[PDB]
Amino acid sequence: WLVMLAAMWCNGSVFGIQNACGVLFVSMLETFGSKDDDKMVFKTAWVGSLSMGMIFFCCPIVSVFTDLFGCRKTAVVGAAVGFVGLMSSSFVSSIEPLYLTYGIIFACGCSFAYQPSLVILGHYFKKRLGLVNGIVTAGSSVFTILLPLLLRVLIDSVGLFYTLRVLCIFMFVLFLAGIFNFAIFKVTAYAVWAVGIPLALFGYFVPYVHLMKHVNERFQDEKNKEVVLMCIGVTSGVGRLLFGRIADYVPGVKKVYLQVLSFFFIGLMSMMIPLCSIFGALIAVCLIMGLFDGCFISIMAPIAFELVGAQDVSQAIGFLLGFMSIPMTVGPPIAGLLRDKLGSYDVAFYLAGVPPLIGGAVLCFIPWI
Repeated sequence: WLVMLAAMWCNGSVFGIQNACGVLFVSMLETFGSKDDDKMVFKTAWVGSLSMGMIFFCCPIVSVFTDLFGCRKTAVVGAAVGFVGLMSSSFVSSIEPLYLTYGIIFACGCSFAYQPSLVILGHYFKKRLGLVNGIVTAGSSVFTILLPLLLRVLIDSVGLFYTLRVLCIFMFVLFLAGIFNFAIFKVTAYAVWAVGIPLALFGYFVPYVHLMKHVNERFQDEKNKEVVLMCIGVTSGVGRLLFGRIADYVPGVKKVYLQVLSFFFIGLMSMMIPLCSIFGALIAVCLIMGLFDGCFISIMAPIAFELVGAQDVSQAIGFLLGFMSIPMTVGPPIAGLLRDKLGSYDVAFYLAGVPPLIGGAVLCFIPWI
């Protein structure tokens, strides 16, 4: 009757695996090496990009499915289909079949499982949900911290296919645990916000999938390479807690000024990613980037709440997560193409840090009306 552990496991599994796709990326490059094509980064990044894009895209679909097929049934069938897709992802001997079995089937299963966790909390003990949300966000963040060490030890101990075999247990734990009208876009503020946010999300997912390859090709002498994910996760959680507790200090629609500040710092800090000369500098870059990422994710909701009204928060956020699918599945493949054409990720990260600046330039007009 206490869904705290299930919600913590649900959000941790659906996002911790995706946020730790960088080690999966370099593992796929290692296990699929072939000199017949030099654009292997472009093809391989597409798997994780499509996984994230299909997870974010199916949010209105799973919303309308759960709204009329029950939370329990939809959650359990989504966990089952994600588990069977992830299990089938280990029975693959190439890269092109991994598009469907991981970036489509596993992604749609994860999207079908994650969303009902959000709805099931609305009707159980509808009094102290602030602390409930804080605790579940902290648990998801600590799971996202603890996951990449497990991923790396699984990889270098047993391989990649067996690693995907093992992560089905988390999907098995989630298996055990538990009208999209377009009329909201006629308000100008939500329209400009929901066209500027995906434009600012182009370079967001580039480091989450390509950074591990960057530190592998530049810091092979580094003894512990996953400290980046540790720092990014701990600062993400610190940002979530800090901007769930304090960020309501500023009133009105002006919360996006905190959002544009986060986008400006993450853009400039991604610009500073190739400028690093020592590993500690890159680590600090990751701390500030993760803190502002946690800020962004934590304050993702209140601007929507104050813009589209209280009655359309879930539906508007469903559309906005739907529109965020394109930058996730378009950005990092462009970075891979740039790396393949150039030979390094410095220009790739340089260009990936740019569309946060355009997003910062375009969300500044939100407080106008």
